[PDB]
Amino acid sequence: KQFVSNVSHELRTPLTSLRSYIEALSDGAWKDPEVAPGFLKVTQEETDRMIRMINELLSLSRTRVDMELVNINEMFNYVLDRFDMILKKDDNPAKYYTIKREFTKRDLWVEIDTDKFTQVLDNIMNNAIKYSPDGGVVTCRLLETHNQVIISISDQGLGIPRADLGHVFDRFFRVDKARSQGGTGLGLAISKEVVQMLGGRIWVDSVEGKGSTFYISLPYE
Amino acid sequence: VTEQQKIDNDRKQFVSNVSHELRTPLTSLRSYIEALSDGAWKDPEVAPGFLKVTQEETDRMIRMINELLSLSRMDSGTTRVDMELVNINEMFNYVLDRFDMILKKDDNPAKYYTIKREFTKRDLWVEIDTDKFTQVLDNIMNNAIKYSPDGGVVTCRLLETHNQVIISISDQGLGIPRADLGHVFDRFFRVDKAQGGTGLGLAISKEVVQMLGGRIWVDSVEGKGSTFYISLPYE
Ligand SMILES: Nc1ncnc2c1ncn2[C@@H]1O[C@H](COP(=O)(O)OP(=O)(O)CP(=O)(O)O)[C@@H](O)[C@H]1O
Ligand SMILES: Nc1ncnc2c1ncn2[C@@H]1O[C@H](COP(=O)(O)OP(=O)(O)CP(=O)(O)O)[C@@H](O)[C@H]1O
Repeated sequence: KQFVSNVSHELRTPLTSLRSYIEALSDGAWKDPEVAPGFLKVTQEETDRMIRMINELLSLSRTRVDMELVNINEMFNYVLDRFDMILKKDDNPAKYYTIKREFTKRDLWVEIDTDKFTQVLDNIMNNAIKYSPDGGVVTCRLLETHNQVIISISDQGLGIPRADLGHVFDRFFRVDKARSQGGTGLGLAISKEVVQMLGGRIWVDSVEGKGSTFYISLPYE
Repeated sequence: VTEQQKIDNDRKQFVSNVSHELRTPLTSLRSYIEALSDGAWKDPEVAPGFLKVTQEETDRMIRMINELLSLSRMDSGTTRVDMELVNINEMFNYVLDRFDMILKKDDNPAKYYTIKREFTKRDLWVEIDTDKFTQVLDNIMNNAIKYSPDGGVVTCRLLETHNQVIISISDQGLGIPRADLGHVFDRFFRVDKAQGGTGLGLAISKEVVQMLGGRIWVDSVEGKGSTFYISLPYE
């Protein structure tokens, strides 16, 4: 049943991603030859991914990671692409949310599990938007230093209490204050151990009035 | 130890069912997406039709995920319930008012239905969670409307006894087999239909009503109709 809670949570980003592209296609993009095949490709990939997700989360209930060498620039770019589409077909005024990308010009190659790591990126990107009720710009950086590849995601949202910067990675822990709104508290806990499974590190810095920055570090080579 | 056994076995089939039930819309989706990708997107007489179906399968899964989440919070005691003293007469009336309002707008209604109200005349004040309890009434009212003949009457009663507040909602449909009066509240139990409709509604409603300290059950005679009951402890 821990299966049920986890799969319910983790299916939310792909379903939202899937619906956004379907609505874009439905809104008229299906008539447009230079975008429709690309959009359809994303829906096909997200649908297949959700099926891969359902089966594996059920098997875990009975150290299963699929490591491949990946170009993080391209993947993170792909992940952000899905969120851009989400934001363009959302209920909010255009430019109410913005994803700013600041990637290094180098191509960074890292050993990760593509499906499991995507879940991590989805959770944090979801958080950055969801806890930015008054809108905001999300800043996503990608760089390598000291043999580590580092991803950072910054928001102009609500902050995180300094006392709770450690607790946000705990399972079912949610910040107990009021917003301008919250769910289970499973996102960052799940996200943390996937990063730890990949040999990485995750941490957060925040100012309670202006926003937060989450960090992921992965082994380079 | 058949106790812990039955607990562990109910859980295993539920989990299997959730795997199967989430897998099915996605597989349908995959087929439509491949048809579109294989070339149907270029075709104006099928592409819009296909896209709508994919949208519905997606929407249905979102309703499923949300319902699976309500059940998981309930299954863990994470659910936050707020018992407050409210006028049940007025609340039930508002629920019925909103359903009445829907039918009074002519989107060439699929099926015309009538709601007869038989409320007690004393005003009943009770501790409940209005938001969660309203959800239950909608679920039963939706069912009552969905499974009633064309021109049928839905009978909504509110009555009190020394120790119980009783709400009953009756439909004039084909009813429910005596063997399935308990089973209709089980998770994923739905009429044989092989889009929409999860079969989690009454399961959620049973656990919400039980959460509020109440009781829910159904009586039916095949061919004549069904009556659903909600009992809440009075004063
Ligand atoms: N950018 C941000 N700004 C402010 N608070 C944040 C934040 N990112 C996370 N948090 C807080 O830290 C906690 C992280 O827990 P987690 O994200 O697992 O809960 P959750 O899964 O219910 C969020 P969601 O419903 O969007 O998936 C949240 O309760 C949230 O309040
Ligand atoms: N008033 C009624 N009369 C006859 N059968 C009913 C009924 N209410 C429910 N049922 C049957 O019991 C099962 C459980 O109903 P429930 O309302 O939980 O399904 P659901 O969650 O998909 C909402 P809906 O069926 O209105 O879309 C359904 O499959 C339905 O066939």
